[PDB]
Amino acid sequence: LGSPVVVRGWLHKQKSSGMRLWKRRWFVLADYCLFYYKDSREEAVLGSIPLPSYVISPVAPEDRISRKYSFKAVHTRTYYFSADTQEDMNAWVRAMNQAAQV
Repeated sequence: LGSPVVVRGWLHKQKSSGMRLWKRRWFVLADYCLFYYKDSREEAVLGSIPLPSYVISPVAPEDRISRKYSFKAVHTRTYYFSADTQEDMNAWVRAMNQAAQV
């Protein structure tokens, strides 16, 4: 992946389209970049989100998100994520913000 892994695990990512359905992907944060894969084998990169100029935080009421442990990355296009526990969400928010500072 070029760089040592800071953190990896499952997140649901919301689709940006009208229905705003969720899809579970396996994320890996390396250097300043978020990479995701179909599953935890990390075989083929499905996508990369470079994090510089994003700020990551828990969702607000006006985001209208009904999944628990949800957080968002907004530019200085917005991405909505949901973790499976409070702890994992807290760890992703800290890690994504660290990566977003170069």
